[PDB]
Amino acid sequence: HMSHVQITLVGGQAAPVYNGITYYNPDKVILVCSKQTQNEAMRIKAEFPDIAEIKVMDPVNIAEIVSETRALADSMPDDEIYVNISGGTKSWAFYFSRIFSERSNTKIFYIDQNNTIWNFTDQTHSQANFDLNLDVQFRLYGNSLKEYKLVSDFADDDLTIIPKIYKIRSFDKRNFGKLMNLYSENSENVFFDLDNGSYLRWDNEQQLFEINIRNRDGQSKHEILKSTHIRRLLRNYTWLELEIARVLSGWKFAKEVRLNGIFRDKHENAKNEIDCIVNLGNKILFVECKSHITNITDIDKFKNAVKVYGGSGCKALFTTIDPIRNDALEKCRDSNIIPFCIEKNGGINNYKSNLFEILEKEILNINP
Amino acid sequence: MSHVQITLVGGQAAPVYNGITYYNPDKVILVCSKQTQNEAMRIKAEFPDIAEIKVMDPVNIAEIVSETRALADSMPDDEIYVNISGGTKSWAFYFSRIFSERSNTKIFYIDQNNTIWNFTDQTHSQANFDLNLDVQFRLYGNSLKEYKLVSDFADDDLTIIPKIYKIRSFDKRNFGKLMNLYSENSENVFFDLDNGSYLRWDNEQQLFEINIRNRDGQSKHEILKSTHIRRLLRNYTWLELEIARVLSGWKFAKEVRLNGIFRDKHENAKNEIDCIVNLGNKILFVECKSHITNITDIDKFKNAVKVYGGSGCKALFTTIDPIRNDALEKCRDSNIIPFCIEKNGGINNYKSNLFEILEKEILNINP
RNA sequence: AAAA
Ligand SMILES: [Br-]
Ligand SMILES: [Br-]
Repeated sequence: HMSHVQITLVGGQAAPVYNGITYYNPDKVILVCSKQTQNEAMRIKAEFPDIAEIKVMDPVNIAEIVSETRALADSMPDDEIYVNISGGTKSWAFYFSRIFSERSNTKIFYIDQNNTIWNFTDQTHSQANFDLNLDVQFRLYGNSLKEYKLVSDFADDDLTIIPKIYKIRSFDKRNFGKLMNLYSENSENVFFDLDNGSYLRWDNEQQLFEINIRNRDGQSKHEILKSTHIRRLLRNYTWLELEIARVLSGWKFAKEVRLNGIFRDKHENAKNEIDCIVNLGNKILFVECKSHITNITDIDKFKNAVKVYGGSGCKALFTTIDPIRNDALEKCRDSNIIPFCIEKNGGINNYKSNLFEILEKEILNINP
Repeated sequence: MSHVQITLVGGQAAPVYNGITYYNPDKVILVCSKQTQNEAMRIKAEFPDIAEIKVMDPVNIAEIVSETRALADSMPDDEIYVNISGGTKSWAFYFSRIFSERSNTKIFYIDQNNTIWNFTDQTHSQANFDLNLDVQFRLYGNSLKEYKLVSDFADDDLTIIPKIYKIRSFDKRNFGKLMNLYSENSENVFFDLDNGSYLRWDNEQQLFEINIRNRDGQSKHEILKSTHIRRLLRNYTWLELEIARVLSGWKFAKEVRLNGIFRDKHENAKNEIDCIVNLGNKILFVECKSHITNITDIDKFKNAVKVYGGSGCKALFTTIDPIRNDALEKCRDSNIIPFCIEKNGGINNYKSNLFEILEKEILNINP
């Protein structure tokens, strides 16, 4: 009987190549790559080691493309051929689609960033009936997130204390920020203070944080901060990343939420920390979280991490408590990053619906 | 008959612009989506009297076929070329087929080397023009209004570079800490460390006096004097100048800019770029450091290259000191060319190795 | 997956 053979073009993005094999479940895969995309091709082959093989070809030279594409076609019996032209250069797509459409049992297809499979031959479409696995996608893009947290790694009192930390901080942001930075830099000390009287004290007996914030008018806000993992929450604004992960966890489009991930190199040296990663099923949402932006080139770091770990199909969200300055906003538009400021969108107890609305307007768009 | 060009507008404005410049058509149809409308408007601004914009869904076959067939039918007697370089594979598939139903239609594609590929005839030719840096930046939405040239420096700024490098080599950390103290409080005249190293400005003789101690009881004392030595010793400006200088002599460089700043709409800085090289058919961006301290500087650099120059640029990260394995992996992640001067022949003999590495990469198409 |  006729075999099902998929010829698929490997560009920079491994995701649509992998997704097209997963959808059609082919009997045999021909991965067409260049010298620049050969590692991507090898990572894809490693997910289907028994059926896939690799053909290397120059990405733009027409003389070679036509000659080697005819050679490939000459080597293939009359089977059911499907060509995924999603990846690879326009040059490959132009000639693969034409040469293989000379056979009556050939379908040319394309899978978009929403996991809609478009059959270009029959002018039909259908939807992929599978969800992305985050660990598979990172591996396909060369990496593994071996370190991270779930919202369920945190107790419920870690979640309920979040509005209180936020309120205390708003009594005087600069003093809160300075104390938090001193705590995060020497978290093994027990007492941190400013000259104006602000302080943060750790009480190991009561498993408790006693904090005092001074404002510019000389008033004090003196409160306690007690939760199962409060020592972790106050390190580097982990509580803020937790808050975003918790609320996205309840979002109708989220299938899985991971928090405080670290991507390492082949020698276990850290390459990037990621605040929050949401599995949307047909794409990944990355999230960077800050109290406020100080170094606006953090926006550049963030966008590059997103492209490196998840590829060009991902969405990128940058959340802050504080209003974002115009230079940071323009950089967000430059990089196609969704900016979100909590205090300007309802505050800590009433931002959820605005955030969901902004994401849902973008979730189905195809990234240029 | 008119020469109409229909061109697909993806995220990259350069192939669209370059395709129009090459053929010089009487009429341009910029086919874009709602996601690439800004790109289309910026290309139209360069051809405002001949180009119009048509908005299309990027992937919906039924809409694309209907609206592409209507567009085609709306120009019965015209010679039409179609640039399928930009835009989705969906557009490329149906635009190429629907329009090649006419004998006065050529489908073409321009690659990142500015080679024009005529897909209909299976022929190629090379663009007869060179990149302009300011048009390209404008197309991608920015302006480099601030930058220097190598010629803005003096001859004795160029000859003192190896002396500086060699002084640093005597003890890199001690040199580094004096340089940091200087770069922060430039106006002070004496900087010193507990171990005896010092940097001193002599206002009468208009020179620096520097003394670097090592870890074996010895010291290197020298004079540093050039036209702009005070600027050169700030934030390793001398290193950027050195790379800018050598790239100025490279046969593939058409034009070299250093210390550029891209700013937002209120003149606040978005990125500083150490060195920008016009190669005629693409741009090379350069980042210079004595040594990498925060390896996520590689991420920042790469995104700036994409934002300002596009996906067809080359990116070079040069250091003095060895680039460690974690930094090298990140450069691989980001398709950045790493280059360590010390490991490639030192400050006087690295040119050949550096030109060799760039020349292998220069003709490759970036994925 | 929208000069790959
Ligand atoms: Br804890
Ligand atoms: Br095509």
